[PDB]
Amino acid sequence: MNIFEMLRIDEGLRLKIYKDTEGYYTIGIGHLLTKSPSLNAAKSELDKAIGRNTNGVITKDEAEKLFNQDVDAAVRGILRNAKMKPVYDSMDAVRRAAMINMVFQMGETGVAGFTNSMRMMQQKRWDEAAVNMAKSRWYNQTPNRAKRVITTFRTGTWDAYK
Ligand SMILES: [Cl-]
Ligand SMILES: [Cl-]
Repeated sequence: MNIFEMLRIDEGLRLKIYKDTEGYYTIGIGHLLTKSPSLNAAKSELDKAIGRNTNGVITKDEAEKLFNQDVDAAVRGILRNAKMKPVYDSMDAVRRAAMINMVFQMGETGVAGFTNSMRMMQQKRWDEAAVNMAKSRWYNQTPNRAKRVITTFRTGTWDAYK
């Protein structure tokens, strides 16, 4: 188990434009194309990303290429963030994967309202942070996923994924 398998379980794999759980256009392994209601807009973003006239459809290889880039950008976003970097550095590898999953799903922006949980996490108060994290829109909207991620932080093991 690793970050790639972990997120691939959480996001699934789709080769045609689809609406995520927030109603946004997405494709591949959770790659958000656009927050706009416009599908054409979404199709243009897709072509731009892939480098061709996709017609709203990509192959498995293109999906995987997007996913590599996105996981790479999530990490780097953490590291560049002044408030995140230190939490991230204080953690073991498993818990770091949990942090990358959340950044992947919600952006540096969404993860940033998790300040309190993060400070507990820094202090290694796992059970408490798990509880606080559950008090969120995030847990409310995608509970099964949220649960998997929270156990992961809580335990520091891959159990919720095995
Ligand atoms: Cl892109
Ligand atoms: Cl869910």
